[PDB]
Amino acid sequence: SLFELGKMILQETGKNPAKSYGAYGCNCGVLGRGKPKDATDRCCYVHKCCYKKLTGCDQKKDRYSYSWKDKTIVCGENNPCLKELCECDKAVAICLRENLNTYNKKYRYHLKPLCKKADAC
Amino acid sequence: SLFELGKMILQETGKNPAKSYGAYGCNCGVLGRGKPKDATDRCCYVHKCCYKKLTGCDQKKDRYSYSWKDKTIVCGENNPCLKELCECDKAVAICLRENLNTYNKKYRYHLKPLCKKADAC
Repeated sequence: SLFELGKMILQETGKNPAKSYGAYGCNCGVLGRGKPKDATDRCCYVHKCCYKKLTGCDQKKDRYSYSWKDKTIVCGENNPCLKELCECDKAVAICLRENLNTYNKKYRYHLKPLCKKADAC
Repeated sequence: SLFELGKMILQETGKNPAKSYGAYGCNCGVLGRGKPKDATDRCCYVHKCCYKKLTGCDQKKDRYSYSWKDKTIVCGENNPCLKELCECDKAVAICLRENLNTYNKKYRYHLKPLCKKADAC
């Protein structure tokens, strides 16, 4: 669910997930996909594409189990879709952290930014 | 859409919508419904529940007509869903203004992972 995702993002990046990634570039947020503005943006693109391959489970609503032992995300989840969902979320949280150095506040928005096309996941 | 909603919030509350309500508490902004921290947060909770009843229109992208007449939001749209969407937005805007007195800037960018689970709508 969104709870696990946001928590993962916070754990990996240390940043407020809503503030930094709720509306950033063409892909980080709740407005679908677009041509990535930067590395951070690309993480969210891949993440949304990761969500599409999911079969059955609700990425937004369905909770899953994961461990943060030794400050590492471990999806211990028992369900194929939920295990896959967890790995999607872990991947983006990791990717966002890895690309903190090129994170640019300029790509934050209040309303839909001018985005070129995203290709088919 | 977010444009009309933001304009309504600005008109009712007189506060910059994104800054004041783009990530307030557990319910205002991107992250889905969590247990409301206060009255303001509760408006957003009700708002998100209001959105869930919408049939065939997208609350994020879909434009709609409304007027501001004698400092009153008046929804216009002939389309039933867009009208209903407009009423959701009007209601939260009014609700937010009504609870300005207990607005908490400490919630303005609340860490949503700190939020408790929300009741079903």
